[PDB]
Amino acid sequence: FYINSKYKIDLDKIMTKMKNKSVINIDDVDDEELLAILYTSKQFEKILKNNEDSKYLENKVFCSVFLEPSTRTRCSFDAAILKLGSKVLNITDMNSTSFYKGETVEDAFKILSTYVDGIIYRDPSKKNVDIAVSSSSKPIINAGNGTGEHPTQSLLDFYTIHNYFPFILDRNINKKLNIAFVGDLKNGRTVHSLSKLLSRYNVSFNFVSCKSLNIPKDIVNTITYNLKKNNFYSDDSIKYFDNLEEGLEDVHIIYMTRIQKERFTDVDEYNQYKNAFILSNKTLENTRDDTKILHPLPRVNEIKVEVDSNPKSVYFTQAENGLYVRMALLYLIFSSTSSAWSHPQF
Amino acid sequence: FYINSKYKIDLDKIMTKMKNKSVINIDDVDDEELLAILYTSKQFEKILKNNEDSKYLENKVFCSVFLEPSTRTRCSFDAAILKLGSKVLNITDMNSTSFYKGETVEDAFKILSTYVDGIIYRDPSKKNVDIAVSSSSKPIINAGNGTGEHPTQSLLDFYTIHNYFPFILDRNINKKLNIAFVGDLKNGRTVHSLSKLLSRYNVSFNFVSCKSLNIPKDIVNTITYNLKKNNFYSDDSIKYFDNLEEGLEDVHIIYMTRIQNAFILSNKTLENTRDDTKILHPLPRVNEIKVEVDSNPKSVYFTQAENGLYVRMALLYLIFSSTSSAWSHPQF
Amino acid sequence: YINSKYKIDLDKIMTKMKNKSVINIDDVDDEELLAILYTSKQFEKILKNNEDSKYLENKVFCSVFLEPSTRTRCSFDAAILKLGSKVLNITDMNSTSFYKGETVEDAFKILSTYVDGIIYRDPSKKNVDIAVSSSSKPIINAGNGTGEHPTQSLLDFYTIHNYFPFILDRNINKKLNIAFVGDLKNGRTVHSLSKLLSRYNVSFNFVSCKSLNIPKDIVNTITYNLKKNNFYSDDSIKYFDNLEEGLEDVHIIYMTNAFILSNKTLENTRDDTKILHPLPRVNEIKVEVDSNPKSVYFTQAENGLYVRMALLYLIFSSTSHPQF
Ligand SMILES: NOCc1ccccc1
Ligand SMILES: NOCc1ccccc1
Ligand code: NA
Repeated sequence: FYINSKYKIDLDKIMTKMKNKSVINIDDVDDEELLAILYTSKQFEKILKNNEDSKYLENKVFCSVFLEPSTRTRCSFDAAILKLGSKVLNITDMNSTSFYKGETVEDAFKILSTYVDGIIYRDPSKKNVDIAVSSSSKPIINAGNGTGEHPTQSLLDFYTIHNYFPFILDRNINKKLNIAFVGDLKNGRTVHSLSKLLSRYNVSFNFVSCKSLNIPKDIVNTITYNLKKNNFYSDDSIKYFDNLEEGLEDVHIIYMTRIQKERFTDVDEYNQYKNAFILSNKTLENTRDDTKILHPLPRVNEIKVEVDSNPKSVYFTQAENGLYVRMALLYLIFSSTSSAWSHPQF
Repeated sequence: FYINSKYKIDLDKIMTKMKNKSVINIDDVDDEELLAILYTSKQFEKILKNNEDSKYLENKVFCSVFLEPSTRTRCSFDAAILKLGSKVLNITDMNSTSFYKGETVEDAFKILSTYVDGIIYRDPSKKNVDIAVSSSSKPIINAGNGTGEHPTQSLLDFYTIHNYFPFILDRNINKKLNIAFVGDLKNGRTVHSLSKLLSRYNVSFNFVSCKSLNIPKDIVNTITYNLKKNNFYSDDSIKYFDNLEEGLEDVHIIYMTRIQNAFILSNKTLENTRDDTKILHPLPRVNEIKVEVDSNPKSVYFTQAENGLYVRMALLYLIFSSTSSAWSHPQF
Repeated sequence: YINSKYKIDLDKIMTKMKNKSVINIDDVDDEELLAILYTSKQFEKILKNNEDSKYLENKVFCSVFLEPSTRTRCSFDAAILKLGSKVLNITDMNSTSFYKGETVEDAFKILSTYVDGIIYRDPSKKNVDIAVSSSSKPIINAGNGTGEHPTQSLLDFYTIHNYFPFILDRNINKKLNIAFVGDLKNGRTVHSLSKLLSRYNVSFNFVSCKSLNIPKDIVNTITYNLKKNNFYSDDSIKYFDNLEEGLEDVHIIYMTNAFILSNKTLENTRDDTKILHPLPRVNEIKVEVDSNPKSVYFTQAENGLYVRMALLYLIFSSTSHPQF
């Protein structure tokens, strides 16, 4: 098993290590584990695109508990479980208070973990996902919470980037990836998580935003500390812009965020913050030829429909890659054992 | 090898043609495809009634999107997928506005169609099912929308009729089927769709309604056009009544509708019907059919609803199968 | 097929339970109870040893839950899926929004044509029985307003039998004493389990504040069942208003302020006593008790998986049985 032909993956070793691991935070995934996730994700991508048998994890029964609507993420996880050949029981159309009708989170997860092999949990509360992990006799995969931990989104973001720029994994002082993060960097927690993961590599960051909505100082400190630890930190590691023409120059990746109207004082202030960072074929003319455009979605008015036709757009491939990354992570964690012959390989 | 009474079906040829077909409208189903659906539905009926293995389509993962409550239709489709041996993820509980949350229907179906083999979609909006079809990389089956397109309801209605009156398939000038449609023919879109399908055959229509709720003119025009194509149109092809006594006389089929006093069916109103007449109702019923009729052997509305399982299994099998053998098809 | 000493003709008992609806614990007789306990135990050992649990694939069920009861519904879903079968779910509705004008008889006549069996939870008394009349397929009652909840009684009994397997012997010398604590008027889980336990050599302490005592007709049923097997005495049924007296010399404490259980209130219980609670709990049992080896309420909830798998297996199987 090789990825990029450079890095050998002992999937047998790495699975023994990941068996029954809970994944709450992207920091719960180390270098070896990231390689295993990326290799295994790529096998599921090729197997599914070639219409082959995807049933690499068959006899498992999961519970998916989504205590806020997040239909795209929930469907992606359901699809991953079912495509692997396993089964799932769903709790949706509930919130925290109506699901825990008086009962403690500890009691609920202690009991529910006796019924199933694994739990997928989405809850806007941060307190609750951690209480669930303490109480559960079974592995939990966080599908998103209030603190902005959403490891599967970070992992699929990274998988998408590595497919176009596989050199991010090399940690080569000569092969540096430049990414612009555009829009609401205060509230776009998907930026916070992916920045933490990218800062483990030779990466330079453009933060493109307007005053009130800049990247928070704690994320810059984390980026800085991770770049210093691998000797990739310089005066040029982190640049700040308030406009696209400067921000989008000489970047391999443009990652747009959701700009929600609820985040401004009125609709005036919101329509002037869209319009400024709205992406068009015009704003993309003086980007690199190899630039790829990501967006965690849903896209509303941040990227004009005309860009969908532009070969630099990959936000829909990004969403799709979520299926392959969620299948990979479930396979590595919930497999009973491994043997050589049993792993996915196309 | 594949015969429907005495018409031979090249299920292999017909499936090559239906593979990854979307089915939005009963007009998306042609003669050969209708035969394949009827043959295949009948196999699933016999297989399930004899408790044999029904798993003719394993390895598929579907998404079912119901953006209005239609629990009977949703459960029917779920049951069909699961009985075929495939798996499904469900989006229910919701309406158009709460599901799209101001994301476009095109983006939502572009993404969702990357996750699954096929989508079952019910939405009161007519715009939405068509946008979904243009955006989806995967086949869509319309389970009902606002324009009254509901192809699986037409198909199961037709399957039910063909089981009692298999001569409707012959297009023989001497073997004419007479159907009375009773109740709200203006708003009963199930009548509109089935009329379109029935008018492809040697069929005569009684439209039994009050003035305000008659069959609409464009449906009469479509019936007339379809009857003329096969030279089955006459001055006697389409009669209009406002009362059951006259309406229900010499009709092989009585198809009742929800009338949301005059058009209530009872064992009394059934005395001057043919011996062989069968009674359909798309369901749910309120007062249109008195509970006493359930005991009358002419009632088949519950067998009708049951046949929905076998027709939805057939249609999923014919569209989503990725076999390459005649030997692999259902053949009990 | 033995439970250490009773031989089970699982073949004969399944021929009898095939396509049986289970509404009320009285729908389960002695032989059927043995089959459910034997089969439950096989699924317990199979799952704890991570072996293949797929003893019933090829079935498709419908689960209809017309009140929120996420614990019970998930337990049933888990049981169906672990067995290898499939389920279609109708939830997050109530009786009025699900029927929307349509009769219960029409809805179950139709829905029973789609599936091999139905799991039905409805706070209505009348509806589960109408569903049973109308359905062409077996119904398992997952709980209704009349307080019928057979699977809870069965898993309660399974839990007790695991610690005190002598309840099955009907030996005049091997008597089980159970204290029922809290709201015995409204705690219908007490009503059902009392009816089942009274079929055996069992003595009952009813621990309650006056306003919430065990109802007279349940004491009459207990008395009738004890008399039929010649286990009735002046000591068969005691009443207390306090834990000190109630919890003395009882093998089982079943919970549902004076009646808050703590490590303190458990000091002068027998060494072998086990503590049940159908759950969810609020204050009735302090978190400190969870550490006390007498607590089994979480093992109890767990056993619901194995009992619901057993019951579905014995009813829906078309017979190779689970063993070891
Ligand atoms: N209103 O829903 C009634 C129903 C649901 C499912 C199947 C049959 C009937
Ligand atoms: N309050 O939710 C408690 C619960 C426990 C186990 C399974 C589902 C729900
Ligand atoms: Na499901």
